[PDB]
Amino acid sequence: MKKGRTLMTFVSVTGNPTREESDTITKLWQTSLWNNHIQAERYMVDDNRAIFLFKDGTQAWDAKDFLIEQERCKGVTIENKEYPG
Ligand code: NA
Repeated sequence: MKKGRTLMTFVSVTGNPTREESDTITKLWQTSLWNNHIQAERYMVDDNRAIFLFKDGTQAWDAKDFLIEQERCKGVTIENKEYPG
C-alpha cells in the first residue's frame, strides 16, 4: 500500500524564538526520533512552529509523547487535536 500512510503534525516551540533558534531546537528532536526508529521530515513554517511529517503516520502519537516531554516544546497538534506541552 502507498496512500494514507503518512501523517502531518504541527510542533510548537516555547518563548519567542527566532526562526533559526526553533530550527536548531526542532532539528534536535527530529534526529532523536530518527535515531529511535521514528522517521519524519521537518519543515519550519513559523518562527516558533514546525511541521513534522511522519513517514509512518501511525508513529505520530508515540512521537508526540516524546515531544511534549521536552522543555522547549509548547505543544503538538495531530489532526486538529492539540496536546499541550
Ligand atoms: Na512554557
